[PDB]
Amino acid sequence: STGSATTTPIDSLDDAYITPVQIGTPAQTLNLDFDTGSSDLWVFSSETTASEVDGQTIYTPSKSTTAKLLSGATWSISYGDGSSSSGDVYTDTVSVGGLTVTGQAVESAKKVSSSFTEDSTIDGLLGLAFSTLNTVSPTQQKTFFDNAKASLDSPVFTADLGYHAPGTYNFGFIDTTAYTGSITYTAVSTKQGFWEWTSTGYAVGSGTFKSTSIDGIADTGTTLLYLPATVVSAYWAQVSGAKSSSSVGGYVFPCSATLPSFTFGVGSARIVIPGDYIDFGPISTGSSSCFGGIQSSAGIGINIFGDVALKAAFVVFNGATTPTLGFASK
Repeated sequence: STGSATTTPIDSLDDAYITPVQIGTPAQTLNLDFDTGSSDLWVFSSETTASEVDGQTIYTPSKSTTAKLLSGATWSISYGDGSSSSGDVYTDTVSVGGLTVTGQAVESAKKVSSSFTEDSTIDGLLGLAFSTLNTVSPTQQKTFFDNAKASLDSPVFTADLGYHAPGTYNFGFIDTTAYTGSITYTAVSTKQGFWEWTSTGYAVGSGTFKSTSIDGIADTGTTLLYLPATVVSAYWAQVSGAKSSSSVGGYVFPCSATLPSFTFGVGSARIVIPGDYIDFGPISTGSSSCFGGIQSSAGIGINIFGDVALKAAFVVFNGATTPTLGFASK
């Protein structure tokens, strides 16, 4: 089997991407944030505290003839941005782009933090990291990908995120029309439960490439590119008037700037992030200070190849017995 679903930016900045997901019988379609940095499929639901729901579509398990309470199971998750959610668990039928899993753990939120409530466009998360990170207790649950894997034509999914445009998540096949040149594959460590890999270095604009190992994660659920402070300083040094602002919480730059590209290495290959991808617009409405898309990972404890980086590539998440990542230009 295979599946193929379109993923759509939630706003004009590509702050996140939503993908429609069918849950239950008859189908209840929710727009979920596919997150390769976490391993829980959780939804706004009929159980979510009413004051914490503001515009999201909810899953109502009592209206699904295939929903079953997973008795005694609870979940609770905290993300890198400080947000959180928790609740109880149902199993139900979940379909993505025509690919169906029966008996998927659907984690029903009883509580969500303010950032979730305030984002009316995201109805929940669908985690695509390794199932070792799943938070369900006392019986850890599998991701949608891990449950689909054995049925897929190939044990892979691919992320093809758009810049200010829709893109695609495919499951079980590699669309050879969706990228240019060849895919470069690179090793993955699953030791922290992430799609963790080592970039071979970087370049700023038309500058020379710096060969240096940068360990980090491929994380579709993180907006920005978070790299070591040395790398990030070298980037923003090429933008007149850019500075790190402790008040704003990262590098800002004059909105009048034209940003340089940023290149990262994948083995001997190179992925180029155009400068425009690094502009996250005014820090507050009408400001002439703009927020940068490349930020320091200092104090986060891991480098994160988030959407800014991934949207410049066609990315293969290879879930074979030995997982690997692939990157192609597009």
